[PDB]
Amino acid sequence: HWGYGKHNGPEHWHKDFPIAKGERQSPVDIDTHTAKYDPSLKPLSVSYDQATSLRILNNGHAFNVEFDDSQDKAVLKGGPLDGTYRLIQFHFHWGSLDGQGSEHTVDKKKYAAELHLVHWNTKYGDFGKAVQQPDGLAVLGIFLKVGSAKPGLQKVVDVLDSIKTKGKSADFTNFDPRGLLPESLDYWTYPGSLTTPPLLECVTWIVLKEPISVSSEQVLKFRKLNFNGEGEPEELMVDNWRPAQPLKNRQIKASFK
Ligand SMILES: COC(=O)/C=C/C(=O)N[C@@H](Cc1ccc(O)c(Cl)c1)C(=O)O
Ligand SMILES: [Zn+2]
Repeated sequence: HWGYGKHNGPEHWHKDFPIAKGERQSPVDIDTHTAKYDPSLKPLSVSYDQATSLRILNNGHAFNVEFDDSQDKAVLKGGPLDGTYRLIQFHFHWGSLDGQGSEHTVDKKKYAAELHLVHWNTKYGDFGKAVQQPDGLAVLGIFLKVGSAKPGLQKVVDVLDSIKTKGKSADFTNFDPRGLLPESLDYWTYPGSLTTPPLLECVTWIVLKEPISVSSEQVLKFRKLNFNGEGEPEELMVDNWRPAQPLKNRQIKASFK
């Protein structure tokens, strides 16, 4: 199936998923000097105090930390959003080297990694229904640069040994995603898509201006994971990012000057 190798990577996705070449695909390059400051953009509301993490899973493309989304416990509101969006899962994209790994780019700059906190619009009842709507998902994207260690990330790093191969999962309760946020909630926003197949065009992207710093030792542990399942030949899980797609008929708004 689809992946990030020479023969099944993003260049090939359009064959099974023709929407790959569609009107609002993600990620994109964020040209900071073309983004329009929009003073009518309300502040982002991130309410994660009652967040309930359940499990961590290696799905063969990345690892997902999954949350109980059966109630309004961890939600995104405000900013460009109408209504309430519940946190369902977060995961990362990263590189084989510190100089690549992010999906979005800022003035063509690639970051070492990118975090995606995925939320769905409660008005649609469940994640599966939400992805069929143009405003079904809100994804908060955070860049990672390599520098000082992120303490709130270490609990994630430590459990990776236990989910090394595709299909492995582990218990992962009492994790607080607030430890993954930068100081500022200043952001860019644009209409886009899932960055993995089926690449559905259902996402309001909210990309934070300020990256978080993680240590080289922390990202190094991401790179020890495997794309392959247990017993299969070993392919390191690295460079699991889709490159920037054409902006086309879209505008990027900024919450700040
Ligand atoms: C930007 O974030 C994303 O691209 C998030 C992608 C994502 O959450 N994908 C799912 C799989 C999935 C399951 C049911 C469905 O109807 C579809 Cl369309 C996908 C996953 O990784 O578990
Ligand atoms: Zn992602």
